[PDB]
Amino acid sequence: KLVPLAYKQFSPNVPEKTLGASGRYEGKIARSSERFKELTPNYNPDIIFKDEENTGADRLMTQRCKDRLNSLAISVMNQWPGVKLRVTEGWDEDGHHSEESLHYEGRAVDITTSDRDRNKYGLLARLAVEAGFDWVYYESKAHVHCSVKSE
Ligand SMILES: [Zn+2]
Repeated sequence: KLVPLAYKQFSPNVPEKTLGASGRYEGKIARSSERFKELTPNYNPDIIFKDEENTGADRLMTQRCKDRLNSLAISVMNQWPGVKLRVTEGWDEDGHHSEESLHYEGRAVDITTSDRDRNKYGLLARLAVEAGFDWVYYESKAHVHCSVKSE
């Protein structure tokens, strides 16, 4: 039933920031922006946040992103007992991506399984699609990129 995504594959099969997918970039959200109130914390106890920058900024995302992320968290545990959803990257303030990255406004996450078993990433990407993320992309061997439309 669930066919894993192939490496470098994305779904839907169109560029990310286009209509049928995640839609267009709506501008960066810096801490000091009024847009900041669009972000909302995700405190899901069953999602691992890498939190590499130590700020917990990884947890701040749109309500839409949060909701897709949470459901994925539940199907991940369903697909593999012992394994959870993991986020390596979410809201980015340091421009570590392209121009107009959805990461810049809390509409994108980079995910893995909690066990970091790259063997799982293809199937994970698929679950993310099932979870209703609006664009899912097996970006690299080490993580999967998921994004959503704006509200
Ligand atoms: Zn990403």
